[PDB]
Amino acid sequence: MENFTTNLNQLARVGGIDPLIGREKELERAIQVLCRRRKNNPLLVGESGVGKTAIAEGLAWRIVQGDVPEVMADCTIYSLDIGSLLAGTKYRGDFEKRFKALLKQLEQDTNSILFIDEIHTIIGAGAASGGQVDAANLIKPLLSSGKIRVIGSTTYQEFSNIFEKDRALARRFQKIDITEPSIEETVQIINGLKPKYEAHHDVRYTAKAVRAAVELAVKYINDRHLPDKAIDVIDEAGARARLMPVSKRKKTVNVADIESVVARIARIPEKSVSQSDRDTLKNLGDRLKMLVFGQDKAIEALTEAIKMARAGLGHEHKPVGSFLFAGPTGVGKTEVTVQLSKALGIELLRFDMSEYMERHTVSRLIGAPPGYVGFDQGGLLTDAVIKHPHAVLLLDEIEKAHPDVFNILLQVMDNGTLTDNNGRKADFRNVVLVMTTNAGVRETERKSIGLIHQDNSTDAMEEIKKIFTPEFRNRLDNIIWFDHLSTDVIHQVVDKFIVELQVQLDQKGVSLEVSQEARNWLAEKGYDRAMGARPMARVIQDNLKKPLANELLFGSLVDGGQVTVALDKEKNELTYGF
Amino acid sequence: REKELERAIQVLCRRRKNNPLLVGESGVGKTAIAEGLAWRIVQGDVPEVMADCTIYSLDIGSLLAGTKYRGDFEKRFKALLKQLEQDTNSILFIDEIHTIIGAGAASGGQVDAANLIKPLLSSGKIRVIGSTTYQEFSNIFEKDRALARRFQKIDITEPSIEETVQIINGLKPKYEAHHDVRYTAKAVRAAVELAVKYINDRHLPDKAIDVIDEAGARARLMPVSKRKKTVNVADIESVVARIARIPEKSVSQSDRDTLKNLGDRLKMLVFGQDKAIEALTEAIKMARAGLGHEHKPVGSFLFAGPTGVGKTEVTVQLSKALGIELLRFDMSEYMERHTVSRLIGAPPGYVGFDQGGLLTDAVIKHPHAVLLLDEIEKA
Ligand SMILES: Nc1ncnc2c1ncn2[C@@H]1O[C@H](COP(=O)(O)OP(=O)(O)OP(=O)(O)O)[C@@H](O)[C@H]1O
Ligand SMILES: Nc1ncnc2c1ncn2[C@@H]1O[C@H](COP(=O)(O)OP(=O)(O)O)[C@@H](O)[C@H]1O
Ligand SMILES: Nc1ncnc2c1ncn2[C@@H]1O[C@H](COP(=O)(O)OP(=O)(O)O)[C@@H](O)[C@H]1O
Ligand SMILES: Nc1ncnc2c1ncn2[C@@H]1O[C@H](COP(=O)(O)OP(=O)(O)O)[C@@H](O)[C@H]1O
Repeated sequence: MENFTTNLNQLARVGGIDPLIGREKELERAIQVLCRRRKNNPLLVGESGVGKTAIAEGLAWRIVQGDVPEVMADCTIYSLDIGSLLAGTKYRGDFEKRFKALLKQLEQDTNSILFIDEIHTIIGAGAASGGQVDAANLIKPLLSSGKIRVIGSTTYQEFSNIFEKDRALARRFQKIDITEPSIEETVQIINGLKPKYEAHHDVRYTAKAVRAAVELAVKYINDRHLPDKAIDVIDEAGARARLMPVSKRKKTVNVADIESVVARIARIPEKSVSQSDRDTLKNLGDRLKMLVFGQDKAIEALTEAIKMARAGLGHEHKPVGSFLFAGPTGVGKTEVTVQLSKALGIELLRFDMSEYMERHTVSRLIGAPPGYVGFDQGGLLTDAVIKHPHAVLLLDEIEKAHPDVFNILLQVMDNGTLTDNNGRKADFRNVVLVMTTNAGVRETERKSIGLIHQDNSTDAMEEIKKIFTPEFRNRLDNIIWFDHLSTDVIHQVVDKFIVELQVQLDQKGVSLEVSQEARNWLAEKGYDRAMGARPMARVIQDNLKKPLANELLFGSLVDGGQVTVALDKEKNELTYGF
Repeated sequence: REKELERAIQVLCRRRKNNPLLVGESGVGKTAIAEGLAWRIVQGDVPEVMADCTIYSLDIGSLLAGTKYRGDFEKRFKALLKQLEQDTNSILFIDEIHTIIGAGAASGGQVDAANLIKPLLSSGKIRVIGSTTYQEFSNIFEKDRALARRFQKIDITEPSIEETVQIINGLKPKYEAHHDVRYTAKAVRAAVELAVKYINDRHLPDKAIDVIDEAGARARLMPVSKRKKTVNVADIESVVARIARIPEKSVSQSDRDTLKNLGDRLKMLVFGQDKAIEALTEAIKMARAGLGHEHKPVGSFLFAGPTGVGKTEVTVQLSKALGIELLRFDMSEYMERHTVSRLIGAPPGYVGFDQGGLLTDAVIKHPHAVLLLDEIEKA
């Protein structure tokens, strides 16, 4: 074992092992497990950046320091990796002999403990040099009899793939749950390692830089457990400090240098790491009021709710917001969402719920079960958010979605996340969730009976309460009701449609002047509150696009030029030559 | 579990479909029985039917080790079966019978190991004792008639409280010797009595024992056994709690005062409706007092009131106050008949496959829970 197993206690004596910071209960469990007769081989099971190996080394350090009771103090912890014994590529003549030499020496020294990092290498695996399945089988009897003790190292997902599949370990080993350290501990961990970064990069880190690397990494980097996200910031700040300033050569890394690299590591703007866009948010309501007319309270409800989320009044785990838009048709409930994403400068992820009416929607939104085509997709919903965690997400006409989609949505509204079928998760915290419904368009066309008409409208949102259950409705920030639009709105709608018509005409080299009276008339001609703004697109198409198309194709407008439309005293559209 | 040993024997005594299979789940003691069958033989406590028969445990590890080539796994395995077939009244015990179904110990070894056994079972050359689980049985034996019709299904269940205490006392001296400790009568009963209250997801034979092992081991590791060799119920409480985190603070408090104090604790969180919370307290006491039947619910109460008045909050506080889970369902979502089946886990219209009932699962996972059904007039 002389050139095969690393003595961790010796590295701790040498100084190869950095003192463990915190983790007193994790170490206590490892020793509590090691001191037992059965299930007496601990497994440090976690995720990346938790330090599970650092803890195992940390235990060897405590064994050496004598911070544990003699049962374990002065025992020897050695570590086996995939570098020394896996060199037996000439097979068993090298491998079996070196492998068994360890077992025999370790069997003789019953106060010897091995640490096996990346333990999945052997458990649930066992190849390498073609020696590890039985090498594991040759360790197991000695762990059972108490001749050799073993500390493992794995992750929660690997654990279920390797431990839960082998009863030899179920009776020999015990899981210890390893999670991330505190913020303070992370800073202390950085300070322990800091000099290594300083030495590599020829930089020096301030006290504020190390505190900030941990704090800033938490605020924006969602990739790893605290030690790793903070370290990349320190290592990146260090490196940038020695690369960028060729003409300046600053060595000291301060909070400002952390802010620059965190922004880059975290995939956010160099400004936004500290300074958010206060003004795009202040101006949101007006930019939208200029595009979707008449829905002023709806825009304000949306605008204010977003600002509250952006102002930090809400929960750090939840979506930016969640709204179910409802109202009559042709009122802008989707148009405002589309314009919302543009106004905010945020990519729009759009899912049309009509495409998900079956109970197999999940197989496409989340992903197919393993063994089926499509298991490779992480889910259309989940993948879109993972690649675009900062997004406006639209679920168009949600009342048509199959009810199973609500289990997906209820989870996101409660926890801000959604896992895929491969164990990865979407982060919806920077996603604005808007879903629209036409349950609210149900109304009648029939009037009251009598000489005098009276308003016989039904109660708003009763139809929503009958479609969406309280579980789904109580998780919304709001339900934003859109009203039928008025004739004043129509005049504004006609103006934007005339402009759109002109944009199309500009591409033909044609300038169109529509008189005010022509607009006033069309606005009146096409109005129907029941169908919202739809009809206006239609009346404009019927009265202006028809004549223009005929001229653009066969007549005077074919070459580009100036066309105008006047309203007749007789309410006809009068057109110009060119 | 003497009848289990006898049942395996009655199967070994048959001429066809004469290979007993011990079918269990983790912690029931199915391995212990197989060990017990070998034990009875070594002590001569067997019928002549078995004569002086030797039960051997298939060692897939040893068959694979040092080679990992199909040719060597096979010459050793086939030689094994030949020698086992040759022994008079031979019995092959296969522990982990559900794991050799692949290739013995590993891919690269004998991929046909199950296939080499099938014909001996068919001829009855070696009586074979298997060891599988309830869940694996249908994926190992029912899977292939060459085994389904060669083995008998013997259902192994967990032992009683008293039997586990006897198991602890049987093994206790080993733990006392292993960890330089002694266990009180209360400690051995407590490892059993408390494991069944706080462990929840494992059978008693392993967990009362883990608790004994850990109390001993913990006392050896900490400077306790050096002086305080004795492990009493107090040490057991710390040990079960070590993982469960319950008994060290809640193994016993008062089964009378934690109920009386319910009336007043509810008043600290929910304000007003004092009589409603007292009525619940009274009903709970009557149930605790033993007024009712073993098949009946602890209790059932309809909470009528305005919304937003804490009907839920009282229910939440009852669950917290009583140390139990809260299960919730909204009856307005169970207004239609199909959804009703989803709730029940009725043979038709259930959830998923193993997700069957929503209510059946909720009541199985959390059997001591308080179940809240909202707005039942909409059900
Ligand atoms: N309030 C509005 N102001 C200006 N233009 C509008 C308004 N509503 C709609 N429009 C225009 O009419 C068209 C239809 O709008 P939109 O797609 O948003 O309807 P909707 O809210 O989705 O209702 P539904 O889905 O039931 O049809 C769009 O091209 C849009 O530009
Ligand atoms: N208690 C600790 N003391 C010092 N450093 C720690 C501690 N815990 C974690 N770390 C740091 O976390 C890293 C080790 O964990 P790591 O190897 O990244 O886990 P994983 O293998 O799952 O990715 C090291 O950078 C280590 O310094
Ligand atoms: N009937 C029994 N009598 C005594 N000890 C038992 C009994 N059954 C199980 N045990 C012990 O409880 C632990 C788990 O039993 P085990 O045979 O491994 O079942 P499983 O592997 O299915 O969980 C073991 O330590 C075992 O020795
Ligand atoms: N009796 C009560 N004591 C304290 N808070 C209450 C009480 N009743 C209602 N509330 C509060 O009113 C809100 C709704 O109460 P809750 O029971 O959770 O939902 P529901 O309206 O369905 O009963 C909550 O903020 C709750 O705290």
